[PDB]
Amino acid sequence: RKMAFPSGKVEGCMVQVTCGTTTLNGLWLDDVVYCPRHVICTFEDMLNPNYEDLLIRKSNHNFLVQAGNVQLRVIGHSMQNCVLKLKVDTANPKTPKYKFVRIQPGQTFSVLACYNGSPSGVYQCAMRPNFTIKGSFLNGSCGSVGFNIDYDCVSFCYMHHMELPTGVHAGTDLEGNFYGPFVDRQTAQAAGTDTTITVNVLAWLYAAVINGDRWFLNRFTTTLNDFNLVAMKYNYEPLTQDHVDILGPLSAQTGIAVLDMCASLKELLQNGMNGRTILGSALLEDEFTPFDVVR
Amino acid sequence: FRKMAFPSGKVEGCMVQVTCGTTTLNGLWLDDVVYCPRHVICTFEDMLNPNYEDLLIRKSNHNFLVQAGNVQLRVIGHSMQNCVLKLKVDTANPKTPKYKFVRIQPGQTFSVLACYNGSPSGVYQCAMRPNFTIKGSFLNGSCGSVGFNIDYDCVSFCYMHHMELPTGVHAGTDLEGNFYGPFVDRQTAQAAGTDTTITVNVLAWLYAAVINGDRWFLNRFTTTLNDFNLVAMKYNYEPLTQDHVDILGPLSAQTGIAVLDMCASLKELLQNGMNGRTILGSALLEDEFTPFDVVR
Ligand SMILES: CC(C)(C)[C@H](NC(=O)C(F)(F)F)C(=O)N1C[C@H]2[C@@H]([C@H]1C(=O)N[C@H](C=N)C[C@@H]1CCNC1=O)C2(C)C
Ligand SMILES: CC(C)(C)[C@H](NC(=O)C(F)(F)F)C(=O)N1C[C@H]2[C@@H]([C@H]1C(=O)N[C@H](C=N)C[C@@H]1CCNC1=O)C2(C)C
Repeated sequence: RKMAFPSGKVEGCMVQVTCGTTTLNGLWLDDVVYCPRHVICTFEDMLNPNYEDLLIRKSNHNFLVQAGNVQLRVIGHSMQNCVLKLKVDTANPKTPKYKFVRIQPGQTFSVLACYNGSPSGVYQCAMRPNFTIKGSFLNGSCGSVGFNIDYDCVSFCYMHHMELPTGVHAGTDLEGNFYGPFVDRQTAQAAGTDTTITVNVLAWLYAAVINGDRWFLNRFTTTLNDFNLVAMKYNYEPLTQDHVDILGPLSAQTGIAVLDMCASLKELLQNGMNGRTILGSALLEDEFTPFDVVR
Repeated sequence: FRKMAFPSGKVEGCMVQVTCGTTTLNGLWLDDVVYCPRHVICTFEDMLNPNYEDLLIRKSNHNFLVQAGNVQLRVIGHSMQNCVLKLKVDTANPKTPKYKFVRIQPGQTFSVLACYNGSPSGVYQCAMRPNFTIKGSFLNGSCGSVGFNIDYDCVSFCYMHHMELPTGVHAGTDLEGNFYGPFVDRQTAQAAGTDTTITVNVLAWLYAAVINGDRWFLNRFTTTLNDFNLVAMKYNYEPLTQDHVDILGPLSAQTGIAVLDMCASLKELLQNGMNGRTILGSALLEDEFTPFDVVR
């Protein structure tokens, strides 16, 4: 199963931020609430917001921050890229051990979808090669965050800002820098063409070998370049030498050389599954990383 | 449309580690009682044919080591209720949520908090299969992991994990120790029955596809409960009941597609196949969303 991380450590950080008539979620860590800067927009500002002008007109008391039933007093504010940082007078007693990290396409994380500062659901995600997320976000979901948890340390990697016309989602890291070529502005924007994460499919095939299945193996091999020439005809990401190195330990563990597994994937794309499933799917799954597979 | 689990925090604060001799698993700590599978009192030899009454009479409180993180909880009483062991402990859990023990029906969904060594590892959303198994991911030491639903404030515990069947699917009990399915907590040959697809859930997920963008599968045709159920029997789909039709009413009202109309869509989807056409994204027809789930 594609598992999300247990969400408790993040649930204790979610709050509600309202400015004017706009309400969204904030992330309360220590004495700072992080939230998307378009909370300071009215709907007449969405098309062409001048955020520096909108923000200089705000005072601390314009920001209503609510953690459950308690209002938090905002005592300062600043803007870092596309996020607003609200200094509050109380440090969150539920702040976990945490860091901010920027992820790269192909990497996975869990999303805690929230509305009105209250958590609604959690699911596991991958950042697509085109820097979008295939999320489940509705109105009021901004400021929901993505995260990993390693040894009780929560690494925040994503904050939600918008939905693109194909139904996919775009946001920032926790320093307010967008993933991909998007802007927090309601103007015509489109996700680039989305490709399958090849190194993740290969890792997952290795996962199936470690488990019971071998039905999809074959006796062929391939050069790296012949693999890429074929796979790109199926909208698969090109496989780099870094990707090959990364699979090395799984190759070691199964005794199947990386380019032999590449030959298997080539044949799977050519043939489909013929009514079979790998692990539990009838799809070539690309939201498990090689790092995930060892764990 | 993602298959989302409930936020797990209220449950994470209840997970403890329970060790009896050389056997270690997970326990659920609520107020001053720890609940866990009774086979924790078994050696990896008792498991073959245990007499649980006998093994429990031979146990004392000092046979049970319970650990909530860094803290050892002192067991001051033990009893058994069906297939679960109840260890009364020194201390009430200060993190006990509002909670209820409930028994669910095949086809209903819940979230699982997978745990190892009393420590939560991950969370995911499940359905109780018609053959009463769970298609989970559970490894050695996962026993005592629980499944749950949350309504507002209240945690409804519905599943406790006990075993893995040879198909790689899973079987457990409700919180009162009653098994789901024709299984026993004994290491002997048992097998999952022939499974089926949860028809009312597929229909719900098609309504979600309509609510969302996808409408290609819609057609002018309709069917009967009787005609559909013989299509169902042929394809290992759970038979569709008049109660299923009724609870799909909200979605039939919301989208304008009557259930026997959507059944014609489902019937044709199960014969044309899907024509390399995708629905939400799935190649197959998803049956792990309830009508309730889709409404929410
Ligand atoms: C989809 C919409 C056409 C409305 C617009 N999209 C584009 O402008 C784009 F196409 F360019 F991306 C859009 O998302 N926004 C408009 C406006 C913000 C944002 C927004 O409303 N954010 C949400 C947070 N509570 C969550 C969204 C709502 C629906 N589902 C989500 O995830 C800003 C980009 C400042
Ligand atoms: C799979 C195994 C052959 C070991 C056996 N299965 C069957 O005996 C059956 F086929 F009959 F079901 C089985 O599960 N057990 C043997 C024995 C308990 C149990 C058990 O070890 N439970 C684990 C709890 N930590 C979780 C399991 C472990 C691996 N993955 C899981 O989920 C009892 C039924 C008393």
